[PDB]
Amino acid sequence: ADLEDNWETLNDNLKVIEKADNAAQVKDALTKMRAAALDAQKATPPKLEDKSPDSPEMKDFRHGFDILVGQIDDALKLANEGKVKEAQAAAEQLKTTRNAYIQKYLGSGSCPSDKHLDAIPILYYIIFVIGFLVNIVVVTLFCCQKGPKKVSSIYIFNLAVADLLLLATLPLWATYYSYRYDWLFGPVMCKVFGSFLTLNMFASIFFITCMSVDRYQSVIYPFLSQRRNPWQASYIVPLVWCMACLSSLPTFYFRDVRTIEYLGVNACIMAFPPEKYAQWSAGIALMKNILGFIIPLIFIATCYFGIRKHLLKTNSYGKNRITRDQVLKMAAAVVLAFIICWLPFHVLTFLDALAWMGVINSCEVIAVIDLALPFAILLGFTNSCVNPFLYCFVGNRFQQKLRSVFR
Ligand SMILES: COc1ccc2c(c1OCc1ccccc1)C[C@@H](C(=O)O)N(C(=O)C(c1ccccc1)c1ccccc1)C2
Ligand SMILES: CCCCCCCC/C=C\CCCCCCCC(=O)OC[C@H](O)CO
Ligand SMILES: CCCCCCCC/C=C\CCCCCCCC(=O)OC[C@H](O)CO
Ligand SMILES: CCCCCCCC/C=C\CCCCCCCC(=O)O
Repeated sequence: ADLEDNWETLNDNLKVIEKADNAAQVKDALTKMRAAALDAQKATPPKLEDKSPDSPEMKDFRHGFDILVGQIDDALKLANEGKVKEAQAAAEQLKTTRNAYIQKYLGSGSCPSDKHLDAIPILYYIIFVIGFLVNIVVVTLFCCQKGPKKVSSIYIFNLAVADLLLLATLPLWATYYSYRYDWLFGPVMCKVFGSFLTLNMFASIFFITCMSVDRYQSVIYPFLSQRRNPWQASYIVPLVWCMACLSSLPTFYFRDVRTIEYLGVNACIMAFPPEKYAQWSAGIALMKNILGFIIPLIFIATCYFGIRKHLLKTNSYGKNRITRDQVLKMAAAVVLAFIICWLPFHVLTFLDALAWMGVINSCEVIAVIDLALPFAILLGFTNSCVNPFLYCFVGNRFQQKLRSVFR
């Protein structure tokens, strides 16, 4: 007897019609749908409870269900005439109006691309070249290297390739933003380069974790080169890319171009099943926090504080303090650079999830989330500019200062 419940009754009876053999089954399902549509018509949308009954938005709201009942009656006519297949075809027209509802009222849409800043496209390209240069230096340095590479370098290389490949998609999103969320590259490049981003970004976050584990292993076990298993890197590297691949599978199944009518543009969005669009957006958002921040941060944090106590356990010399503090400074940078770059995006992601769940119905809050999302998304890309400084460039100084305190 609620708007959310009235739409579940409708989309559930839509399925009954699609799998039916006689017109009596269709007639029965359509009868329930007509009652739900009329009842839903008497349900103010929760996100705009403030708006008065006669506001033009509540006029278009109740009107959407008049179009719906009109289609439900046209199908009932065919079903009463024993035209089961004709009625089923008419029910396809209902999914078209149901799609119009979830865009207009369900989610962020009820509160436009006309919040466009010229800065974002400028900033996105700035990070692109800056990141592509520092990361093309990381890989090229390996050519000029003069020493024995530890398994750590394997993670440095894979971290840079992922950073380069995800940074390589920044021009797509800068142009996508400059054209007010109107995808021009085609429907295949939205599903492809949309998942390709999520793929390399999970890989980037998963390899950052491998680095924090390896460095924690380096402090607790000084003889780690011999202590290692030669095959471990041969197993860990494939495993990371596969975990990143599995983590981005939802993007590949759903990421596709869909036409936003009221905006008149072709957007590259997550095309969830409309009958469960809110539940997926909330669920997928929460898996972004867990797999992409919570679980990762549990490793970096544990590895850091595990390094911190070990260094505090060895000695207390006044000079060795300098060598041990520089290691703590370098271990404290990866953990801080990760939360500074990623905590903004994931907080907004969690809040957006609380919106799809119905907790945050404030439009002023949802507007702030939408206005701050492109900047938070940029800090995520920025950690790809900070990774070269955190590992590669300070990689020679890390190994040396452990061999000093382990003399
Ligand atoms: C056609 O668009 C887009 C398709 C797919 C994606 C995005 C996108 O939006 C991009 C966009 C930017 C600017 C303007 C318009 C769009 C952005 C982002 C997201 O969930 O929302 N995303 C990501 O994998 C995340 C992410 C989060 C957790 C763990 C791994 C990856 C991401 C966040 C921040 C920085 C990089 C990656 C895929
Ligand atoms: C933008 C800045 C806002 C800051 C918000 C950060 C959000 C992440 C929260 C915690 C991650 C770190 C976990 C901290 C847990 C402390 C563990 C600890 O203190 O361990 C002591 C050690 O064991 C001695 O014996
Ligand atoms: C290896 C371990 C990996 C762990 C894997 C992480 C996956 C995410 C886990 C839990 C989130 C569950 C979210 C599902 C619930 C979605 C919200 C919902 O259904 O409710 C919507 C709302 O009620 C309508 O108004
Ligand atoms: C970045 C900050 C992250 C905050 C931690 C939140 C972690 C959430 C983890 C699992 C979500 C649990 C289930 C989600 C709510 C149940 C669905 C519902 O209530 O309808």
